[PDB]
Amino acid sequence: AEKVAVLLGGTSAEREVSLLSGQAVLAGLKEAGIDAYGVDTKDFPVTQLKEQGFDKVFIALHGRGGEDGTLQGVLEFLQLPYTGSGVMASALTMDKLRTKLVWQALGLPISPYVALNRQQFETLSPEELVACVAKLGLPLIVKPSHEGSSVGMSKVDHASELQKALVEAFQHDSDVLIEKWLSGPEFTVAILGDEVLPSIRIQPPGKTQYFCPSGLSDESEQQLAALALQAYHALDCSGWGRVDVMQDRDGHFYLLEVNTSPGMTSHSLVPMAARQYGLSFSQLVARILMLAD
Amino acid sequence: MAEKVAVLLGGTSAEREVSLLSGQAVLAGLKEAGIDAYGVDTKDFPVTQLKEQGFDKVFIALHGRGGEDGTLQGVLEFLQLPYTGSGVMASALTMDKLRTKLVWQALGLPISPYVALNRQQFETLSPEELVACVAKLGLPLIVKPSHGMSKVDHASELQKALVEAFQHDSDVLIEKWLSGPEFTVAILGDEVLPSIRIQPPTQYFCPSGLSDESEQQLAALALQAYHALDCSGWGRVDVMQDRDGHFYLLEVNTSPGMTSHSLVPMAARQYGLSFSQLVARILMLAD
Repeated sequence: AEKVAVLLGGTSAEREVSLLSGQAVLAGLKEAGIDAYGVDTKDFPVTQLKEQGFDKVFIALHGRGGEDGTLQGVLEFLQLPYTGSGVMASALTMDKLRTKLVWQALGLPISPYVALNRQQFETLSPEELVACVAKLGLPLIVKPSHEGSSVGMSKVDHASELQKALVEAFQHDSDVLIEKWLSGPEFTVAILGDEVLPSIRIQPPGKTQYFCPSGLSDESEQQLAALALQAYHALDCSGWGRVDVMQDRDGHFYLLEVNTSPGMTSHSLVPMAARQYGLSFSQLVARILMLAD
Repeated sequence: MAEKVAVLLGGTSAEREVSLLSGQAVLAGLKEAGIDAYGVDTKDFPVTQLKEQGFDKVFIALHGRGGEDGTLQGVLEFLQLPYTGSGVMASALTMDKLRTKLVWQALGLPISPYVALNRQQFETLSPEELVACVAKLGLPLIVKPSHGMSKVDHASELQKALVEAFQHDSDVLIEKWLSGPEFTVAILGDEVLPSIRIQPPTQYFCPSGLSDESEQQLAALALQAYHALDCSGWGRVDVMQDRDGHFYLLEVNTSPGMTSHSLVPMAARQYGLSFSQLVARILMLAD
């Protein structure tokens, strides 16, 4: 039967979650009856998947080298069917700035923010950097533009803490965003093929608290689902994904980011939504593979 | 024994022939410049063995599918060979016309009016609804997939142009037909090169023969357009003009031709740089 590669681990900051993601995906597929093998891409070169007898690919990597389009470009070249979003969408989902620009042009909601690159940083004075963000109010969140990890993110409460916050950020990326702070809570929406799965609310503790159903009204889930699907189609995603949305103090949803190769432990957001939906892990996992483009 | 450089050329795309020419030119220009370069014809040599075969650096001189769309860039990133031109995102994004236009619109950049259609809209919206929501553009229209082009002259002709575009992509563009002339603008490192005027009866005037205020705007504009998409290394920006002298962005080519009669070499010469000096700058920018 079809020889399936589960790519796991890799070499990014999320190598550990990835090994776990992959071992799990592998179990699920087996249970579904699929003839799957796990490949640690820090030790086996993805280049050789073809050479090695694999017919299909299940991508379970995270961050640099798995959800950024480069692995995808490799696979398109070997002409191996694989799961998740293609080259353009993957790489796009990693560029938080370009993601906002596409969404804002479609009229989709995003929270106010300015963007700076390294060169304007080292050019503009502290004071001018402040004057430049004055209109976002305070507090702010400083996020480097490509990261997608947690590294580089500061909250900024007072305008004197801004320079420190930016220095910190730019040790990770040429681009950075200064975003207005929102109250939350946060909502995540798993998309599977073209089905939308029940939303999940997540929030700080009094570990991180997250729970399903979200508690949103039926009218609100429909609005949110709709928004999530526009957000995801706006980036040319497909296969499956997770759209993360931030709510504000007035109730309004803002878009955050689309994760195109989501965590898949059993602690993970996508499997939760999938359970609520009436899908076993194995079943969730098999469907993702059934969509391999 | 210095760096062993690969000029990737040929390939199997529609632009194979122009690519053989670009490669030959680049090769000779890098010989002139001292660089120890070799042609690799991607039709015959899998890109994945470039490192196995001992090259240290890559000059991408492929065109179209498999050269300017990101897939190749991802292969090179994984081999961690440095290479010329734009990275995975910019290469891919610039092949998507919709998404390119959208990024420019968010930024305030002028693009040609159009309306976009997605598979979802196409299934749920009735034939007359669809003509309703494009009326604003007038006739004739250009219908094309975001990534199967039809010129539409009539309202009833629209539906079949959609059936047709929707076989090739999930996003379809409908564009108002604009007058021209059109212009192209080479960017290298961060340097804008003279603009070239293009013009059908086909001719290439460089200087473009535009005033200085215009050329400054043009250049100011192309550079913004190019930075918007996270382009790097070098590239070309296309720009159409309307009846009254407005510019509207069209697209960016991330792997332009480098034959002897190609448009980059041409703006380069007017900028005062020989073909060989030119390929050398491109080479030394290889991230």
